[PDB]
Amino acid sequence: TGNAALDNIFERKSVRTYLNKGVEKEKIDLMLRAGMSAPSGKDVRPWEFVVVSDRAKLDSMAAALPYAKMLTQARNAIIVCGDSARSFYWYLDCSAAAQNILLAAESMGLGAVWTAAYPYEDRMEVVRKYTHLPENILPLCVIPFGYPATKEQPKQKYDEKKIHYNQY
Amino acid sequence: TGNAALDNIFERKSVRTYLNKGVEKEKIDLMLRAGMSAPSGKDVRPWEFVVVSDRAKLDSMAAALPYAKMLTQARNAIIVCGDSARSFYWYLDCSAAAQNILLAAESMGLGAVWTAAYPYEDRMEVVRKYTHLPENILPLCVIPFGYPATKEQPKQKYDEKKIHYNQY
Ligand SMILES: Cc1cc2nc3c(=O)[nH]c(=O)nc-3n(C[C@H](O)[C@H](O)[C@H](O)COP(=O)(O)O)c2cc1C
Ligand SMILES: Cc1cc2nc3c(=O)[nH]c(=O)nc-3n(C[C@H](O)[C@H](O)[C@H](O)COP(=O)(O)O)c2cc1C
Ligand SMILES: [Cl-]
Ligand SMILES: [Cl-]
Repeated sequence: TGNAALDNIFERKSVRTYLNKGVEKEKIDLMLRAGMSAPSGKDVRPWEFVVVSDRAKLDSMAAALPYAKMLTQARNAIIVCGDSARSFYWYLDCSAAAQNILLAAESMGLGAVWTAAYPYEDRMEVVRKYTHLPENILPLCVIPFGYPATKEQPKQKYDEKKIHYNQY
Repeated sequence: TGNAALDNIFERKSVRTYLNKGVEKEKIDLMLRAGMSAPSGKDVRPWEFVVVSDRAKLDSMAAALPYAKMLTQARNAIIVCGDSARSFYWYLDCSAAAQNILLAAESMGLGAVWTAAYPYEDRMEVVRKYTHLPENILPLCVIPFGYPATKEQPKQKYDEKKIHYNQY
């Protein structure tokens, strides 16, 4: 009883190197629409997305973020943020939004990777500085994306030991 | 440039009423496999899933949880938990896992809803009591699921105001 949605979920992987080529505007638009389709605590919809295409900002962030060095080879990144003034579920909602973005990327032949901003205060401040985020808008993650430079197998993470019936 | 993965992301909605009929074992297995395919900070894979099919536990949880009353009409629920001893990203990883489970459910003609345990300490204690969770294993959410009782339109959440280019 498999299907294409499940295949995409199983196929998704973190891609950290990209070809030097742009990404179609229509694909970026669909990734954002995917992000906004996430579930949301009390249906607040606290997400805010910053689409970064400025070479200098991308490179400046790369230098300052410890595990987002691949920003220097990405043409674009989506910064998934939450309006913490509107919801204390923001980082949960925004994690579901981010996962939709990653799934969307995979489904359109792109590669992407979740790089943490939250929970690291210093990283969040980097992102705030370069994208001019109001104080209440907190960055969950920076998602570089592009066409993969080197296709890879997805990870096979199934682990029966992590399934518990009725009690632990 | 749409596709079936994006359609499923757009179609997913919270379903809170279910027909009185069981769910195929193969579907439940695929939902769990979907959950385990989530991305994970440092690839820790801190998720733990409790599949609850015991009528009494389901009903006892329903009584004690303020916004999971639909457990009394669900045959089963998946409790998404994180091993907080293994990862301080647990609630982010597990939110991505939960979103995969919801997407998987939708793709196989099922309905599901994320009901919060975390961040509410009292709810987390309810779940801990009934599923015997070790202290380090923290419950993110309780996901009742089933065949929908009343099909509904998905929510159309696209909001151009939540897209920012380069700076806020
Ligand atoms: C973090 C989180 C917590 C939620 N908590 C509950 C809950 O306790 N009970 C419930 O019925 N729905 C809960 N929901 C479901 C939301 O109400 C639902 O996602 C929102 O109304 C948007 O509707 P949709 O999922 O149909 O798109 C939760 C969703 C999220 C993301
Ligand atoms: C909460 C979270 C934070 C992450 N942080 C980073 C990061 O800062 N840099 C990075 O390259 N990858 C990061 N990752 C990606 C993970 O390393 C990746 O999901 C994991 O290795 C599993 O690989 P997969 O995504 O290919 O299945 C993060 C993932 C999650 C869920
Ligand atoms: Cl696997
Ligand atoms: Cl929409």
